Parts: sequence; structure tokens; C-alpha cells
Amino acid sequence: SMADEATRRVVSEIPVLKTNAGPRDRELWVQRLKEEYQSLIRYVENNKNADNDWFRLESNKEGTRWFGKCWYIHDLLKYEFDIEFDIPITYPTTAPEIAVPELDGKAAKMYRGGKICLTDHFKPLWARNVPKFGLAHLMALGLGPWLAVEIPDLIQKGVIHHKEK
Repeated sequence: SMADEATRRVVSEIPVLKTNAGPRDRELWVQRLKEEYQSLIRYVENNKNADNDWFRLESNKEGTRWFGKCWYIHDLLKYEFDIEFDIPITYPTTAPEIAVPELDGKAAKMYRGGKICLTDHFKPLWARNVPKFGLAHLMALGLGPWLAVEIPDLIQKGVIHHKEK
């Protein structure tokens, strides 16, 4: 009951997705990508309205490789990190694995190679919502909360530093 409400508070203004298609699924994958792009751009617009415009993403032509940037504010300073992920063949039932490559070997909750290690509650949360969640939800429920623990830890520990601009 607390988990269901917390999830709704975060995602209730993100458009819900519908199509069960992954990268190999041809016209159904093009349809899934329309849903993904429309959910993502609404999430970006909502974030701008809330003074929390915290990421940009692009894909390759086929929509199977995603990359961009996120920004995290701590003590009013803005920290930028490059992000990337591949769409699993079994998407959207399987969730993508976000990587923050510059933090490889630095962040505590991270696999060798730069994939973030999310708490055990994200996977079953994604699983319980299939196929309604997409990349906007991956950002809002997966990377966002990861940054809000790991980036303050790394700044406190002196592992990362703000470069003058």
C-alpha cells in the first residue's frame, strides 16, 4: 500500500505505454517507440515545469541504443554525467540496464563496466507494471533515486569534484 502510493505519486502524470514489442518486432516496435517518445517528451516537459529538467536522451535510428546526459544538483552546484543503455531483445518485460560510464570503479552501487546497481525493489516494481512502464519510468524510478543516494555519497567522500565553468 505505501509502495503503490509512492509509485503513483512519482509517475501518475507520465503517459502510460501499451505495446508489447521489442527491437526485433518490426511495425509493432515502431509503434512501441511512438509510445516511448511521447511518454519521454511529456516527462521532460513536466520536469521543466517543476524546475527539475534533469536529463536529455537520444537514440539511434532503430531506437535500440540510447545515450545522453543527466544533471544532479547538490548544494546548488550542478554535476553532469553521460548515460547510455541498450534495449534488451525481451523489452519491455525486461528492463534496460543504465550505465553511467564515467563512474565505473567509483560509485558504490555499480557493476564493473558502469551499469548502476539498483535496489531489489525496482525490478519487481517494473515487473508488476509490464508493459505500462517505459524509458521515462526507468529514468524516474530507477536512475533518479540511484543518483539521489550515490552522487551525495561520492561528493562527501571526495571521489568526484565539480569542475569550474
